[PDB]
Amino acid sequence: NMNEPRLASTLRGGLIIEGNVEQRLKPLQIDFYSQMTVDGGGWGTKNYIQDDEWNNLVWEEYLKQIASINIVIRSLTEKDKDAYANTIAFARIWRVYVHTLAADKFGPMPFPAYEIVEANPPYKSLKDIYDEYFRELDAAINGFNDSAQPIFSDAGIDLIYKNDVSKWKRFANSLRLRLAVRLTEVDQEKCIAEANAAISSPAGLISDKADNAYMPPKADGSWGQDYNYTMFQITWSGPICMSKSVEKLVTNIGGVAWPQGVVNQTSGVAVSSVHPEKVDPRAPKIFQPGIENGDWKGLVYGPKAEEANTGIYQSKQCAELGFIIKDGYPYKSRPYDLFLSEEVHFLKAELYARGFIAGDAKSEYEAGVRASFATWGVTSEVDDYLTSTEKNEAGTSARYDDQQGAGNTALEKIITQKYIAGIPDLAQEGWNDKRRLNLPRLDVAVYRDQAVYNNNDKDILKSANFIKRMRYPTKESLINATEYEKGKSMLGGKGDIVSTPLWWDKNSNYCTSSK
Repeated sequence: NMNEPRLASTLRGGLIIEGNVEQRLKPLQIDFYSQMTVDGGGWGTKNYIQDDEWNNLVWEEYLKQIASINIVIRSLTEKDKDAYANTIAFARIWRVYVHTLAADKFGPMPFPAYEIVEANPPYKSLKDIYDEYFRELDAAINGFNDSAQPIFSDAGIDLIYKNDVSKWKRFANSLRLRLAVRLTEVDQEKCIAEANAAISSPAGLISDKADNAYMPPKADGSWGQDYNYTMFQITWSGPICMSKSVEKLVTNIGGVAWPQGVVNQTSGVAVSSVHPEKVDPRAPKIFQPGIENGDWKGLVYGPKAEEANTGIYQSKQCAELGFIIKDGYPYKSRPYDLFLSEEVHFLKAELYARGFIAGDAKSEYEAGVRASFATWGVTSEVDDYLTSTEKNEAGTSARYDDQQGAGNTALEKIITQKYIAGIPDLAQEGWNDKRRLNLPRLDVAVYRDQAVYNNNDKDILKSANFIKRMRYPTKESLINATEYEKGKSMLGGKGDIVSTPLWWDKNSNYCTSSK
């Protein structure tokens, strides 16, 4: 009967924004892997060394949230499937979304079914997991009915769309397009067929800022219930830095000169002479100068833990998060970005540029960049940015027609702009595209787990130099051995380690940067 309070807790719960398990999967893992942000601390995950205690908490939390959504779906379908059709349809969408965050990290894993109560849910291949995604998303879009009860009894309960069914259909369809482009390397036939179904759907996609999916934090004074980057960097005085790789991507590109009055809003220290002459207008709005000396430079990624906060690795002397400060105070109430209209444009832009589907790649590329400059309040700069031939330190320019030079291909432009538009909340999609296309260009970590990596191999064009997955919790090999070995067999290769490429990962390299 009381299924609403259970399904309402899976909204923030499934996304994991409680500042505890969140810290151990977002800033201290997938942020390091995508290099979207770099906490200055001496964490071993920066060197791709797994913390099994963290991975177990992350693994248990996602499956706990999926099981909770399954309790609501199973009880409502049995009680009244026709009357609670809009609640069941939404629950099937959120069940898909939450599981993607788990499956894109660990790979083949359990996907507990809602139809029956599984005593020990079996490990499923990423093929079966992804085939279930599209199947569930398609049925859930057709599941909604205006005659049925609203998603929740109160509109305020739905933190994302406030009971707006049409916006949930757009998000579900945008997720179908996102998971379809994930299969460009492993299965072009399914990638194109699922993307065509997503683009042709009458439900539509996230086509404008009004359709964007956000998750607002509580911001009610409760511990770890804010936009938690504010607690890690400001409250705990731990700089979360811009990476050297991102500095190379945002420098010079767009031709727009460095803006005036750039200061660290925590210490009040103005930007030093250490900053580029020209920079992407979004960069100084995402990252503020170093809290100690005002240097605006990227933190070199992945040195040995004992070298953290020493020499060039001083996080207080590198550019840190700046958008987490609003009106002179910590932006604690900032909603988490789930799916923005920018990504939908770059998803279609990639499919059109690669000749997978017929369409105007340039128009989708520019519409994506313009929506991102609107998101970061720099629309007055987007016209000069898009017409500039100035190349970043990867060799990529913003002008779509200027496809000459190393690192300046059409696909490299799309992924560079898709990556910047996703900083930092879309780190999982940043890590997904880095595994799928080896894009954008990122620096190879100074030190990586020597039991897994050859430190002499720092070729940026080798996708195997970048982490492929997070290891399973080691407790799975002890109390769930039969199913753990099945998951290990599905992974193949060297087994349950960080360097094993996932099903959709063919170690494809589309980076053409010379340096």
